[PDB]
Amino acid sequence: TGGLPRVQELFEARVPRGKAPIADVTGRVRLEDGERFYKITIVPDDGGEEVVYDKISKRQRLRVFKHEDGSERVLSDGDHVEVGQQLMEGSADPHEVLRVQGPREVQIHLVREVQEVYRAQGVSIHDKHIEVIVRQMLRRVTIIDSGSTEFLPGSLIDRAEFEAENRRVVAEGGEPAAGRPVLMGITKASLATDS
Repeated sequence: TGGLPRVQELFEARVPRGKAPIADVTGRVRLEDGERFYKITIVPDDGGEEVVYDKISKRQRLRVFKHEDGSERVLSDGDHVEVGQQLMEGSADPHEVLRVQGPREVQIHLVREVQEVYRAQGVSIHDKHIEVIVRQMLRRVTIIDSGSTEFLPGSLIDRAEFEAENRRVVAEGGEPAAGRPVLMGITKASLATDS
């Protein structure tokens, strides 16, 4: 997509249409071409299990990336890629780059992708205006296990309250609760305020 639908799908943090898979583990790519489905097992460079993306239809071209050769290289069996790299052409999924590459790469991705749409048609907005809105999209934590912290495992709570409770409980009884960062839209974040 492009234009206003692209801006909407970027700000509401939903799964894109033309989703492009990203590399899970840094390694050596083993591109086993199929009939109508590219199959690549990307051999790990440490010894881990083969992460395989399957059922990848032939609806789009491959990714033109740059390697040690210093030239625009198409994805062929023999190349080598690092963590967090699109394999085929399209747009990646923010919820996956989040976990793969930490919280900073998500904000980089979002600001860059929002600015490309506005810069294509020649509109100048400072980056400090999109950072204010991206800052509010990453403010909550999802509990995995609560232990004895008075939390329901699976809810969405603020980072400040989460760390305050985790510091209070360990200082007296002793139990750290679990939580991983999450990304929300602008409609689910507004309906979950404290008023």
